[PDB]
Amino acid sequence: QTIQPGTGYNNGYFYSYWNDGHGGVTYTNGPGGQFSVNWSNSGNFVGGKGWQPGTKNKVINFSGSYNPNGNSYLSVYGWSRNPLIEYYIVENFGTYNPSTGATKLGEVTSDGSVYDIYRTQRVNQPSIIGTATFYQYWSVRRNHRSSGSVNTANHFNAWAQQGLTLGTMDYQIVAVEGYFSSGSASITVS
Repeated sequence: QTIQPGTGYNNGYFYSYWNDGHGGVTYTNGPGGQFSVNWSNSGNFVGGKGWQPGTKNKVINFSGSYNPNGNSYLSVYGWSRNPLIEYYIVENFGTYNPSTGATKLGEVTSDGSVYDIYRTQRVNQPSIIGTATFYQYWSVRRNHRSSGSVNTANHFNAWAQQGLTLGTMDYQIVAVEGYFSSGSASITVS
């Protein structure tokens, strides 16, 4: 069903929906691991389905339609504790590459494409544990797609070889993030 920002379990999958309060976004929990997002002249928002907690070797499958009309990303998104890390495995994006201004650490080949690895530090920003300072890890896919399989282990191993030491995995979802744009998406996670 269409819901206001929140988290929980729907049809077997953990979901998380958040928005800055700007308005213009509609999130709907669908059957199985499906969710739909329709936005128009939105603010910043993040919504998706997955697991709570996630694992370090989960192979995530996603399929559906992703039609951004501006700044938006489609990716495997999650958090880690001890160390506190916010991560993104970007599969597709709109008009803005989220790695812009980040520091490139290397590259990794996974699931039919090379990904560029980056890292950034967020100081005194909100997190799953409150206002904190943490690193943000990125894996940006060169060949964009809206359907496929993501072997998370390949990314975590690549990040580890670069100095990342993931600790306790918190939530892990396939999410659509929008940033003051418009668009629509219907993704099914499994």
